[PDB]
Amino acid sequence: EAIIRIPPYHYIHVLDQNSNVSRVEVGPKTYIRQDNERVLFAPVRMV
Amino acid sequence: EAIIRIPPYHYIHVLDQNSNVSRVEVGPKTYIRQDNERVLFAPVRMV
Repeated sequence: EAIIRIPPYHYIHVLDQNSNVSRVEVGPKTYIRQDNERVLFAPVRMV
Repeated sequence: EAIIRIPPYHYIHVLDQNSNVSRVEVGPKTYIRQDNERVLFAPVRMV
């Protein structure tokens, strides 16, 4: 799904394959993905 | 295909459905599409 969808103190790495500048998107928000913010992993808690 | 693929004096309209700012991409180039530059029509010549 083009919509990435984050719990509150969660964050995911977006693979900007225009630059592969993988950057943490500190949540939470309804971040929207073009294929320039490609998500890598899951909403796993990361205690 | 995520790769749009243009002949020389050709151009296509990219539907940025983050904004639907449909803009002509005057060719030619190996333009790459996230779903923020959605192609609309074909490489038809447009004399």
